[PDB]
Amino acid sequence: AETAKPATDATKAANDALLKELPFDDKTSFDLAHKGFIAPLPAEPIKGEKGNMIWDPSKYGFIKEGEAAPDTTNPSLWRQSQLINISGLFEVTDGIYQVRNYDLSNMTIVEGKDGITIFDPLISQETAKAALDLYYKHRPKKPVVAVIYTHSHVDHYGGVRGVVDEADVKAGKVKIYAPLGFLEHAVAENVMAGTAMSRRASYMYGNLLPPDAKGQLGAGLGTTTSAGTVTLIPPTDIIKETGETHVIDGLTYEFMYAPGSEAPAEMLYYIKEKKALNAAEDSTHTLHNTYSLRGAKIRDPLAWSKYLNEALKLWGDDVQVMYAMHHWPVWGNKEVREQLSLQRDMYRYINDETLRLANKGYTMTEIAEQVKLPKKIATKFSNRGYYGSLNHNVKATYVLYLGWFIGNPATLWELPPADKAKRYVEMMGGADAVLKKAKEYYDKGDFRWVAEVVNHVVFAEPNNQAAKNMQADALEQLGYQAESGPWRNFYLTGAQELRNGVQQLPTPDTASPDTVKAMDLDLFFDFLAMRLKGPDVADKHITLNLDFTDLKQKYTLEMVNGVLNHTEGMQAKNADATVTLTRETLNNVMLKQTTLKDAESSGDIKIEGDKGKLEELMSYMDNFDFWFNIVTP
Amino acid sequence: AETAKPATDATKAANDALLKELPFDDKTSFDLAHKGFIAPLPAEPIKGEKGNMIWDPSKYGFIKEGEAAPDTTNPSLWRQSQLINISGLFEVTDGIYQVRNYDLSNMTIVEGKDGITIFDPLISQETAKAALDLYYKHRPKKPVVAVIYTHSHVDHYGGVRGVVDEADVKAGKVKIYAPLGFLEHAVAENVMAGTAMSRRASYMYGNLLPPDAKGQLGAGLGTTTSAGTVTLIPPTDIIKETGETHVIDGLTYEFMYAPGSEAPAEMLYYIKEKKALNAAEDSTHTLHNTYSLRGAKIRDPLAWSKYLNEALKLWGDDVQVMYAMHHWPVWGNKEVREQLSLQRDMYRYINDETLRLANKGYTMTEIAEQVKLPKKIATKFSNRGYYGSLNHNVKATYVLYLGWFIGNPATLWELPPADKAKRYVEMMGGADAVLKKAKEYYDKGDFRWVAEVVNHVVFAEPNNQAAKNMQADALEQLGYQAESGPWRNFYLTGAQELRNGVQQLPTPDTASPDTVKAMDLDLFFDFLAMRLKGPDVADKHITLNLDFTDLKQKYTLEMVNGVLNHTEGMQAKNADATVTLTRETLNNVMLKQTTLKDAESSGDIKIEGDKGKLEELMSYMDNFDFWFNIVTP
Ligand SMILES: [Mg+2]
Ligand SMILES: [Mg+2]
Ligand SMILES: [Zn+2]
Ligand SMILES: [Zn+2]
Repeated sequence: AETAKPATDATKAANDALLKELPFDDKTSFDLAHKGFIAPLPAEPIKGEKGNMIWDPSKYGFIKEGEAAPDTTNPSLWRQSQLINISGLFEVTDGIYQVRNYDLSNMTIVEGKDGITIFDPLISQETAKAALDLYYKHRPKKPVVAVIYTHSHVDHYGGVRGVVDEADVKAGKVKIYAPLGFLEHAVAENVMAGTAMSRRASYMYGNLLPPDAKGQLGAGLGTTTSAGTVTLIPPTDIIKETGETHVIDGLTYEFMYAPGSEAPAEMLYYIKEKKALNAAEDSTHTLHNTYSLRGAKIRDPLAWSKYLNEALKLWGDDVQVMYAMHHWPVWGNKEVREQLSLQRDMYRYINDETLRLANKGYTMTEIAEQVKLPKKIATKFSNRGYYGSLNHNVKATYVLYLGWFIGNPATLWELPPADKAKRYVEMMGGADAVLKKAKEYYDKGDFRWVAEVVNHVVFAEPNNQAAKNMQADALEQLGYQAESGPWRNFYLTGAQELRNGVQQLPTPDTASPDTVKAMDLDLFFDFLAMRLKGPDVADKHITLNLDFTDLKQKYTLEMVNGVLNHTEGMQAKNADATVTLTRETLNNVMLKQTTLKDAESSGDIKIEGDKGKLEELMSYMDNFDFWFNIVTP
Repeated sequence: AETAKPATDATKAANDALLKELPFDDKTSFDLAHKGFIAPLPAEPIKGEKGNMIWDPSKYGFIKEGEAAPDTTNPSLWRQSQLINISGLFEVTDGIYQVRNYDLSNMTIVEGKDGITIFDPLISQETAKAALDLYYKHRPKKPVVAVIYTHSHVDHYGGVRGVVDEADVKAGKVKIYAPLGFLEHAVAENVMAGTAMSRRASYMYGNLLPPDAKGQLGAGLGTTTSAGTVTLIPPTDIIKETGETHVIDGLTYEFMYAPGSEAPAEMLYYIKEKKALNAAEDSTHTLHNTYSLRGAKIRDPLAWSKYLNEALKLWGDDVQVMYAMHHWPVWGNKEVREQLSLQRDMYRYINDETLRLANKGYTMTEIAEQVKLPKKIATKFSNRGYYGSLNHNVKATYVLYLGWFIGNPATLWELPPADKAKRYVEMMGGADAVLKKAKEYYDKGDFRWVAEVVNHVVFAEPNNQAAKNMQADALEQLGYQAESGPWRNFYLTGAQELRNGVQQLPTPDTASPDTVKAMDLDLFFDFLAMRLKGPDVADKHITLNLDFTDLKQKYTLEMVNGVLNHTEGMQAKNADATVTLTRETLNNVMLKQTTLKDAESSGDIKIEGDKGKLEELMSYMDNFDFWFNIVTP
């Protein structure tokens, strides 16, 4: 089995060119990333109760500040990887602390009148607990009086039970603040397309790669994701509009409601006494994703720009420090305004130039080839595509406005990848001839082309290892050149799977107990409907009446024409069966705590009518192999 | 120039195979389309002042009921084309009338206590006026007391000035009802990606083609769009929620708010006293567009399915007739329930099967190749893809959840069309070799392949007329096979432009006066920003303070880093200029009814400071040529 190759001369030249374009002599990022350092993270890796690795703080130890970029790494991404590994407890300003790099995200702690308020308690309960214990090792041991979730992604709420006990939330001693839409979007994320998204995420975050100079370097936005217990306590206080002001633990918070920017539900806020702005995840030290390669709904760069502009309008004159839920802070009114201004301009440029070029008749990939950020934006390291990339953001923006079809009817009804591949290979003279021609292009450094054309040989002949080896070599050079962590990881993971095959592993975790319980029945029934093997059951008809005795809510589920419909507040006259149960019992079955059959046996699920129909319906539900092929058919 | 070819044997076989799958002996569609006929449309074509054609009622006269489908037409689309040409004034039920095929859409008239209420007054004021005149020739001359726009597309409001005088709306004599988000979306649709959308629409609606058996047949949803004066009066009353009920002219309307279905702003409603359901454009006698090839944001088929399911829940037991804003009604409670139920199932099937296959690892085009509607749905003519197609809807649904990128990094950074074209052609032995090889595939009927591969020769060598001729022949055979009107039109227009070149004809110089007047300043300034030639002005900086005296509002415009930002409620300190004006004055400059220089000279635009900086900003704005290339670079 083939292994990683050296960087080609073409790769070295491409990376070296970046040294002239970017000001690597400027070390400002490092000063800011080290500023306010209090204490390092514990060296001991965090392990779960079951012995699983949750967080290894030395994972990317090979990446050291002061060490030159290996020639198999983009030097800008190497610089960023050094920066994101600067870890520990930091002071941002008087009374505001952050723990950085104990997870993908930062945890923030604000000292108020009587206690502390926690922002965005990481992905895992275990990392959040460790981050809070670190804070308490150095700062006074005062109670948590409030938690804020800045937005609806898992790395900003997942560890909540590690910092607060829900008994205190219920008793009114601790309030949890979140933007309008938080709960619905947090819970629904990774449900409907969860297997596709998580398998794609295994490429994105480089989880399958070795951490080394020819492997993964980190995700640009943070190093990687923890792998512990995801928890969720529903918020008690909802922020619904910008201008909203609340006193929390004696400090005055003014909010900006920012839906549809980086996340569906998101908010930024200013603490007036500290002249300190929380930019959430809308301004960090990278160009971010207006579209994530993991696979997600495409975001609106214009809305994002306008939120940054509104932040300037509201706080620009007064702000003294800006911090965010990833990366390090920026200090000084002038400096804060510059970051906000350049990033505002950057997201607007993506929007407006994509639209202008589309109105001129350019199509998706042509527009992405042309759009280049102005020098004043592009020469700041904070605006480089370490997580997002300009190219895939621009493509996504064309799709946001005009969809997938580029208008040329030659592209309306193309054959699928494996089918077109066979025809391409045939017309180019066969697999051997394609590889020989592709080699010439490779030696000229045209790896973008080699990766496209050799992909046809692979999809036509997936057992051709010579083809897979060459495709891997091409992807790998592109990986070596990639400034985006996610780009590098997609390329290098593709190369690895082509050389070695897909490694057979456990499906990872699926849905946390808290997440499942917070899921409304509408979402649950849509998820079951997604799993239905429609073509297998198109001629069949099952109607079930469900009665949830605790909720006093009734539903009709109707499997008909190969789909599963649901309706709240109805009961069918002619149902095959009536199913009576509590919501708790349903959660128990979905969390695989009891089987459907045992729930029926025990009487927790009572059935009137055809006793077999619920089991029958469930027997038509698909199951997904997590490790589906990506770089081969 | 080459011209249209006969149908090949492969095309005849593909079309003939459809006769075995669909019940062509069922004439229900025709019975329903003829039911309630009162009077025909006037035979004389509607012409504008310059004798421009606005509406020719004989345009598709060659398509006659009872006449066999020509072998260059899909027999299912031929059937639908006969149906949509059934024209005139019709009674739906007591007090509800429609005028059908005086435009792409229907106009509906409902008789109430004291007057009439008009729904969806067509595209052009001239067709809407003629439609109302026809009604008034056969029913009592009673005043219009209300207008309803069911959704935010131009064929459902554009002729409004033909049915009501805006003076009567201002007087409070006529109310105009619309769904929440109507005005924002209607104006944005006309404006932001307007050149791209309008040029793509020239393909979609077959406007450039001759109406004959080898040319355009109609759009499936309706014949074609009128070409008269597009107008807009902003609504007075906004429907925000599904519970919502209003008594309009002595009749009770119960509304369903249906955002993100066929349009971003859409509503359905039931008139209680008449047991009559208006399905807007969410249930018609075609599979519709969850994504429009014209270019638009992708829609949510799950939401669409759920709206149809909710209509069943709310009105299913009571409803006696359902009508819509395109096509003909369905009568009878059983029959209405069946159409709603089958279409509900169809849109859910598209959503759920796409997700399930994506979760199994299938990618966009692979999924679209596999998904096939179940027999009970697919064998009803009302569910065939005459406007939408299952294939492009399924592709869009993948993109809705997962975006443009299919996960395989070989496709992450492809070369643009012209650049990859050159390389494909080189590796296939040159243009002549490709054309000779492609002919073999063509003769085997593999037109989907020929259209993809010969497209490379065209993009590599745009002046190669032999290549363009072969590409045209392949597209044309696909056009002859298409069941979707928009598909047929895209294919046949592409063929025509390849054979003949792009034929330029007069198009509008600006947006309509009513469109511009309805635009809010946020949109106005975003549209200017889109036009900014960023790369040309990246190093320049212009700041303008605006004061709108009629509004009592101030703005700052800032051109910086190649973008144009705007901020409401701010004035910058050392601005280049302060500009004082009214919205009317600003609109006239955009509409080219006045000149900026003259508006300044006359005193309508008062400027302090650098009086030429506004002129300078305008000089940097791009202009768009409508007739951009689609089938050649
Ligand atoms: Mg596959
Ligand atoms: Mg072009
Ligand atoms: Zn995050
Ligand atoms: Zn319409």
